[PDB]
Amino acid sequence: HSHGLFKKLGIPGPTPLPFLGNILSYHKGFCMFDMECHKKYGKVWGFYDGQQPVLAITDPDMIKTVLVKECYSVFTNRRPFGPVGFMKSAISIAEDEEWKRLRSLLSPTFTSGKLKEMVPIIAQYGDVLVRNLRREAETGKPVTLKDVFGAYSMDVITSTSFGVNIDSLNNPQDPFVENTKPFFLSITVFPFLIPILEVLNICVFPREVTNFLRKSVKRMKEVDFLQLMIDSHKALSDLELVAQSIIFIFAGYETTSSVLSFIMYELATHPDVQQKLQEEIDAVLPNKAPPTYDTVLQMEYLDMVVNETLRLFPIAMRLERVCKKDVEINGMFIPKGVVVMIPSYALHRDPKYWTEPEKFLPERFSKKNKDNIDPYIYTPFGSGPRNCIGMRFALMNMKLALIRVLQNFSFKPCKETQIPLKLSLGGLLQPEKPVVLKVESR
Amino acid sequence: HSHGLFKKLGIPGPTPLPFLGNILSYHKGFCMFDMECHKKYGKVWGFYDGQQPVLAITDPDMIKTVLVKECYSVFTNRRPFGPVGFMKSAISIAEDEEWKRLRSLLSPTFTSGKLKEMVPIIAQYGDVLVRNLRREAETGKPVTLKDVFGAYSMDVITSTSFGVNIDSLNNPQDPFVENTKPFFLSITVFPFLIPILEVLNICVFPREVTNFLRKSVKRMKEVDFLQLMIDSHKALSDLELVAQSIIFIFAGYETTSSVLSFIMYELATHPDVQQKLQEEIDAVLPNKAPPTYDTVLQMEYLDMVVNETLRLFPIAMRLERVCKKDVEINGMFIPKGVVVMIPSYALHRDPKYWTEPEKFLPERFSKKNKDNIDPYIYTPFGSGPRNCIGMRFALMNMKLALIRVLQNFSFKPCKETQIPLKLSLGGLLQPEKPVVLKVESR
Ligand code: HEM
Ligand code: HEM
Repeated sequence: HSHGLFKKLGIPGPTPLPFLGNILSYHKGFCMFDMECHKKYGKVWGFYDGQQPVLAITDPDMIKTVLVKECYSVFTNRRPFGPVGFMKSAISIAEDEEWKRLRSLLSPTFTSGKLKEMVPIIAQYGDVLVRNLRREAETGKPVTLKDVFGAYSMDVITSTSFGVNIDSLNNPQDPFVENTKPFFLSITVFPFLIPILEVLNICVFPREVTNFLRKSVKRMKEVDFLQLMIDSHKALSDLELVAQSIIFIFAGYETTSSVLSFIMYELATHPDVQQKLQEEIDAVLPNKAPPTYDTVLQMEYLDMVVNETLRLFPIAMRLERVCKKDVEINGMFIPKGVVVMIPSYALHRDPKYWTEPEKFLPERFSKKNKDNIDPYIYTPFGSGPRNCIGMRFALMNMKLALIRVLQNFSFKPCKETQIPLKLSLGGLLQPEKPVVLKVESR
Repeated sequence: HSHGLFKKLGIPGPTPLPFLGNILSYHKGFCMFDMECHKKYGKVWGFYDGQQPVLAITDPDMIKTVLVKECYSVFTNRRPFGPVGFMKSAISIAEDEEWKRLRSLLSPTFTSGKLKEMVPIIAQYGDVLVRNLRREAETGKPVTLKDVFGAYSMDVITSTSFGVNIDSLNNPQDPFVENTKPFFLSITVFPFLIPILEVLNICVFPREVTNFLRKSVKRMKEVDFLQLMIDSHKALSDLELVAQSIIFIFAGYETTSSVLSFIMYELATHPDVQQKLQEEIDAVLPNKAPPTYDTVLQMEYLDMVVNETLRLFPIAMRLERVCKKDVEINGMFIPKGVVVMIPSYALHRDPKYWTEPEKFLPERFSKKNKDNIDPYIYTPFGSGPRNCIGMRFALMNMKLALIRVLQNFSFKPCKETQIPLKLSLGGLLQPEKPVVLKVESR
C-alpha cells in the first residue's frame, strides 16, 4: 500500500482512496484536475493514478532537471500505458538503450533538410483542402472543420508516410489507412491487467490490421517517411520500421486536425488577428502565391498565432517521465518508480507567468516579448532529448495549411459555433462540440 | 508471440506450445529437464517458461561473462517470481542500484570476522541437536533426520537472526517464528497475474504475519544478525531491515536441513567416508572436543564431504540473470528481456567435467584434484557479485552440526531408508521420501 508515500515524504496533495487513488477527481478532466491542484498545493504535489504514485512539478529548474539534465540517467522513459503488443518497438514506447537507438536512427528523417523536400508534396494537399473548402464555400453554409482538416491531415500523412496519394474526403471507400479508428481508467487502477491483455493478443491498437501495412510494405523494400527509413547502430528491422509509421500516423492525424480546429476557432473569434495574419500572408505571398519552405519560416505573425494557440491548447496536456532510481533533484527526494508529471496545460495557463491566461493574445510571442518566456513553462512539444520528434514537421504541416486556407477564405462564427468553446471531457484535448464556422470566399 | 525468438536466433531447444511454452516438460522436474536438454542440445539451448524466453548456457567463459564480467552492466537482476508485496526490499529480490545498496549494507554482517563471533552461539545448538539425538539413540530405533535437523536449523536461525534462544524440538508450542509454513506453475505461464495479487495484498509469503516481527523488532531498536544490521549509502530502514531477516530465515532453514539430510544419507551409505571423516574429526578434536571456528576451517575431509554433497545436490538447481539490454557476449547475441539460466544441477553431473558423476566421491575436491575444477561449472552458491551472500555462514553452520553429530554417533541405513534416494518431484530439491536412518551411540 504505497498510498502513504507522499505523506511519508511531506508532499501535499489529494488523499487517495484505496485501489482508486485520485482517479475519481478526473470527473472534471485531466486539465481541470491539474489546474485545481496547481492552485491549492503550490509548486509540487502528489497524487495516485490507482496505485501508481505521480509527482507533479511546476518549477522550471526542476522541469529542466527532469526533461534535460537527468534524462538519460534517471528520467529516460514514460510509464507503460496498456497492452502494447508488438508496438513496444515504437519510439514513443521504447525504453532506455532500445529507445536511444530508435531516436538516433529516426533523427535524420525529421531534419529541416528533409522537411523542405516534403513541402511541395504537402502543399499539393494544401490545394486539395481549398478544393474541398471552395465546395463548402459557394454552397454558402457552415463547415465542420474536423472533416476537411481531418481529411487534410489524413491526406498529408499517407503521402508523406507512404507516398500513397489519395483524396480522403473524395475517396472514402478506399480505406488505405483507416487503421486509426472505459478502458484506460480501468487499466490504470488495474495496471496488472496490462500484461494480461498482452498474452491475450489484445492490443490497444486494432491488431487484426498492421497485416495490411507490413504486407503493403513488402511493396517498399523492392521522397517520404518510408523511403527515408529504409536507407538506414544496426539498421531498422522490418517490423521495427512498421511500428514507427503507425506511431507516425497516430501522431500526425488527431494532432493536426484538432490544433487546426483550435487555430481556426481562435482566428474566427478574433477577426483582427485573422485579418492581420491574412495581410502578412498576402504581403509575403503576393496574389495568392504558392507557399514554400523558406516563406513559411518568415511569416512571424503566423508563428506567433500557432504558438499562442498551442499555449491555450497543449493537446498532450501533460509531460511524464519515470524515476528509474532513488534520486535527489533540486533539493527534494524522488523515489524509484514514481512518475514525474509536468502539467503543460496548467503551466500554460498560470498567472505566475502569463497575463490574462484565458485570453488569445498572439503578441505574447513577439520578438519583443518572446525572450521573456521560460522554455520549461511553455512545453507544447516537450523538451530535452525526448521532446516531440516531429515538432518541425507538425508546425510546417499546419502553417502550410493555414496559409493556403487564408489566402482564399475568411472565417466567421455561426449560430452553431460553440462560443465559448468547451473542451472535451475525455482525454485527448479536443472541442466538446466540434467547431463549425462560415467560410466566405475572398 | 515471442515463441519464434530462438528459431529466429538459430538456437536449438524444445518447441514451445502456445501459452504454455515448455512448462509441460517439467513433469519430470526442473533438474531432469535441464539434464535431457543439456544432453541433446549441446552447450546452449532455449526454452519458454510460458511466454518468458529462457536461454540456458553451459559454457564456463559465457557463465563467467554472465555472472561476473557483465553483472553490473547487463545481468544484474533475477527475474520476478510472483506477488512480492513489501518483500521487494529483500536483497534477493531487489534490482539494480537498490540491490547494490543492500548488498553493500549487508556485506559486513557476513564477514569471516562476524562468523567467528557466532560460532559459540551456534555450537550451543550443536549440543542441543545431540541432546535430541541421544534421545532417539538409546530409544534404539530410526530417526527422521529432517525433524532433528529441521529443529536444529530452526534453533540456529532464531538465535543468530534474533538472539531468541529456543529448543524448537522441545518447545513446539511457542511459535516465535513459525512464520515459514499449483501456484508458481500458473504464475509463470501467467506472469500477468503477478501484479494482480500485488494490488490484491496477496503475498507469496503469509502476509498476516510479519506484523509479529516488525512489532517484535520494536523490541530491538531500544551478537546476532539483528544487532549487526542496526549499527549501520544511507542506513537500513525499519521495514527494509525486517525484509532481510525474513529472507534470512527462509534461506537458512530449508537449505540447512535438506543439505544435512543429503550429507547424512551419503555418509550412512558410504560408511568408509563416515569413518574416515569421524577419524579426522576425532584427530583434530581429541576426546569429543568442542568445535571452534579455527578448527572447522582445518578439517579438510569435512570440507570435501560438504562440497561433494552440494555437487550432487545443488538445492538452488539453477542460476538465473535477466538480460537488461541487447548485448553480444562471447560470440552470441542475447536480446533484452531474455532470462539467462545456468543449470547448476546439470553441470555438476556432466561427464564432460566429472568422472562417474552419480558417484559420491569426496576425493574430487582433494588438494591434489581440487585445482582441476572450473569455478563456473561447480556453482552451488553461485558466483560473482550476486552469489550466495550467506555462503560462509551456511557452510560453517552445517559443518559445526556434522562434527558434534559424528563426535557422538554413527549412522546406518534402515529397511525404511530409500535406497537409492529419489529426489523430490516438486521444485526445492529435497528427498522424495524423507531420509530415515539408525543412530548408534559411540
Ligand atoms: C500539433 C502537433 C503535435 C504536438 C503538439 C505534439 C506534442 C508532443 C509532446 C508534448 C510530446 C512529448 C514530449 C516530451 O514528453 O518531452 C510528443 C512526443 C512525440 N511526438 Fe508529438 N506532437 C505533435 C505532432 C507529432 C507528429 C506530426 C509526429 C510525427 C510525425 C509526432 C511524433 C512524436 C513522437 C515519436 C513522440 C515521442 C518521442 C520519443 O518518445 O522520443 N508528434 N509530442
Ligand atoms: C546450503 C545452503 C545454501 C546454498 C546451497 C545457497 C545457495 C545459493 C545460490 C546458488 C544463490 C544464487 C547465487 C547466484 O545466483 O549467483 C543464493 C543466493 C542467496 N542466498 Fe543462499 N544458499 C544457502 C544458504 C543461505 C543462507 C544461510 C543465507 C543467509 C543467512 C543465504 C542468503 C542468500 C541471499 C540473500 C541470496 C541472494 C543474494 C543476492 O541476491 O545478492 N543463503 N544462495
